[PDB]
Formats: sequence, C-alpha cells, structure tokens
Amino acid sequence: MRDWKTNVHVIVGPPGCGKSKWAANFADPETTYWKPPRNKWWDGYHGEEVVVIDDFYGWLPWDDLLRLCDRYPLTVETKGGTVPFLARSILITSNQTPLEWYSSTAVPAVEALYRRITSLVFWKNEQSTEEGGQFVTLSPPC
Repeated sequence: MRDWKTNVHVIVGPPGCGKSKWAANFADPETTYWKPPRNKWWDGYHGEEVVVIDDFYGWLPWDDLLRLCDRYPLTVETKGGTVPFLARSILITSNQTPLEWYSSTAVPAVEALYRRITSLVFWKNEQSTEEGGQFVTLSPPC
C-alpha cells in the first residue's frame, strides 16, 4: 500500500502565526486530510497524499508516531475499522519544537523521531526553513 518514506515537515510558531495556513497552502485540499486533534482516530481519511496533524504536542503514542512517519505499509484505526495509510507528506504544526513533545525519560531514543523528520520550518519574530543542527533544534534530522 505505502512503499515510500513518508516525508515529515514540522512547522513551529506561536498561536496566530499562520501555521494552519502554511499547511493548507502546501497542497490541494482534495489531497490533504486533517487529522482530528487529541485522539487516535483517522475517521474521514480516504487515502490523501498529504496529512496535516494540527496542534500536535505529543498526544499520539511514541511508537504510533514513529510508524506513521516511516516507510512501510501501515493501516491506521478509525471508529469503523482500519484504513490503509497512504500519506506521502505529513505536516505537523505545533507551538513547541519536537524537544517538548516527548521527554527522553518517556522514550527509548528521542533521535528515532528526529531522524524521521524531513524538514523544520520556524516562525522568526516570517516562516524560515531551519537546518537541523541549530540553536532552536539541537538534534540532527532526516
């Protein structure tokens, strides 16, 4: 079903900075599904190539997030049964950097998530692309 690395783009900035608009402008609405915040459900997903996880703060199980952001065939759960996960792009909007989503105490190796992140975009003081290995995200990605 999926046989490709799902790209993972994290967009960080304060409330009202245009995070949701950045996500909406990434690709066509017809190709973009918005994951309901704060639950494990993929209700309404119909195989869209772009998935947006708006206002993420680490409310998916670590291991589920690692799977979503990986490259193997994967089904995800809805209230009416599983559906194939077919994202080619996952956009994660957040007020915090990924440092803050999961503590290193709660997880085997935090670099497992960071290595699966493809790009980091940061609200300055506009949205600028950052180069993993920087002041605001210490860790390497991709």
